[PDB]
Amino acid sequence: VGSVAALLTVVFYIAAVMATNLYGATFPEWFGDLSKSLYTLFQVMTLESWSMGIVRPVMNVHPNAWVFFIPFIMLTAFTVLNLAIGIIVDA
Amino acid sequence: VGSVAALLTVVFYIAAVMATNLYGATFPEWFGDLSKSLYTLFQVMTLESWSMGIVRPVMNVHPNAWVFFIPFIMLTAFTVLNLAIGIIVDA
Amino acid sequence: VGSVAALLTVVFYIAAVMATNLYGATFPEWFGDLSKSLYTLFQVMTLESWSMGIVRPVMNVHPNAWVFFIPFIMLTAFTVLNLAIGIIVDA
Amino acid sequence: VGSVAALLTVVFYIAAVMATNLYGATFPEWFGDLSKSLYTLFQVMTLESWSMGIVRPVMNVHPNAWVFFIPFIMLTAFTVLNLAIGIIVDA
Ligand code: NA
Repeated sequence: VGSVAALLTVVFYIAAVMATNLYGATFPEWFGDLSKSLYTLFQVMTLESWSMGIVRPVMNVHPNAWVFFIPFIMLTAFTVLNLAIGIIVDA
Repeated sequence: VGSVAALLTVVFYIAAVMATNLYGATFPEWFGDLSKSLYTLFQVMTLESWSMGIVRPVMNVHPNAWVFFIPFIMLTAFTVLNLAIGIIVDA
Repeated sequence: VGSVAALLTVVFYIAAVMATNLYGATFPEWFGDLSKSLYTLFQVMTLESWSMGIVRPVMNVHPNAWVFFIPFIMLTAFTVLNLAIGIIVDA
Repeated sequence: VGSVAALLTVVFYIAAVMATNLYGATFPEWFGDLSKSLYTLFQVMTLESWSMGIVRPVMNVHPNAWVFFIPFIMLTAFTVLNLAIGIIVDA
């Protein structure tokens, strides 16, 4: 259960470093510092305005931005679901 | 578990072909190419701006668009939930 | 499992009759016919733009609209969660 | 199961008192009265427009508002998930 929570933190930092690099210069309010990034990725992770509010405007500059965001969503939603059941089994 | 993941991909391509056909000419940024469709159907699948963002503007041209989108949502949300538990049982 | 699915349909029709009555005259695009209602309640049920997009504008006319929507959300989210596990137990 | 539901109500009132205090004077429509707060915290709890709708505009005045909202989200989403499974185990 704790191994999954650690794995998520590692994945979350790698993607926030990557996003900062790719979309920072073009989208500064969303991916400027690594701090702005980790916040935006959590927002995308909870699904809140992920497409109409972040991905669609980003794709208007980077047409393949979906190759980054869609897998990140599928991964973090699977990891969170796997982490959720870990607590369920332990009880 | 893998049989459900394959079934979802087949259903996702059939609906992405159908939407392209029905709402393509009228809503090109959302359903123009099959690719544009697959992206918008995933957005609808995650529930992100499905109604206010997509369905409501579409229904202003196609008043029965809800006959397509509502079942797609109920189906994909059931399939994902069934796929989620498949991994849980196997653990 | 089927008893819960029937219970939800009964609850969904009662609330769509009630909403049509309360907020129809003031909010016609959202609660005009019972048809417009059943669509909006499903949108609220999936959580899509429930507060900023429906409840907050409604409360600007009906300050207690939250007494209707919040319980409907808590009820339908519990019923769907109970219906979800029903399929899980049967497998 | 009932102990978790009581714990959530206590946590929801403490955060609703805190938010009222911190973001009340600056954001009155969202955190003016404790009542206005309890409604906005539930909206954030369901994830509806949490970031683009509330947190991002709040952070434009209080740059560290994320220290309050992100943990509240992680806590209430864990508590609700734990409360959900409590009913599942008892069945
Ligand atoms: Na959502």
